[PDB]
Amino acid sequence: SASDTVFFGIMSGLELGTFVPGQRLVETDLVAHFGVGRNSVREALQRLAAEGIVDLQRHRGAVIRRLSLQETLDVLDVAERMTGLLARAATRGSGNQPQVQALRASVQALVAAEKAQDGETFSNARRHFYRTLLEMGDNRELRRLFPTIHMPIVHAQHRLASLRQMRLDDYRRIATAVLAGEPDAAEAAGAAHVKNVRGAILDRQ
Repeated sequence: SASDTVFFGIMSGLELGTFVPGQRLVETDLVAHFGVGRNSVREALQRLAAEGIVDLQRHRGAVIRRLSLQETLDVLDVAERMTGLLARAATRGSGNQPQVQALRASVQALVAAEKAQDGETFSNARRHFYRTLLEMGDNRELRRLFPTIHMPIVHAQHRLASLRQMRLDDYRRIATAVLAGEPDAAEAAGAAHVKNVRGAILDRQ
């Protein structure tokens, strides 16, 4: 839908660095930028407010949220458990050859992007990795919570681009645990990643 292109565009842009925490969004700027109409912007903004990404303002506008430290830690608390469950559930597809091939391919692309120090392609291969994990588990409840898992504000505000070496290793451990098919070790590997992110953020303080 036209609404989706703004909804996912702002979330991907936050990760890519084209939108930032604290940014003021103007309805007409979003219409011109995404090439969609007012109703679709409004709807996308409503959905983004629903997900905790923006605060709606007067005159059809919005501000991308910045989180306090406590708010970040609270988000990571949920992301830890939900990423854990994403990996855990994906073990249901460990014998599905095409999905395994997709998962292995997504990992190769992460490794190549990390080496080339390319934030854009790394972010895109990251998204692909997560989506493959999602398709593998086929958990309808995770599908509906999926955006939380990505932590777009945390990514941006806490400069997760600078933690790419650690994150890649984490994603490799997730893949390896998922593909081995054992749910408990998969869950632990998914949760491990978020624990590392929390550790890095707290270490700066």
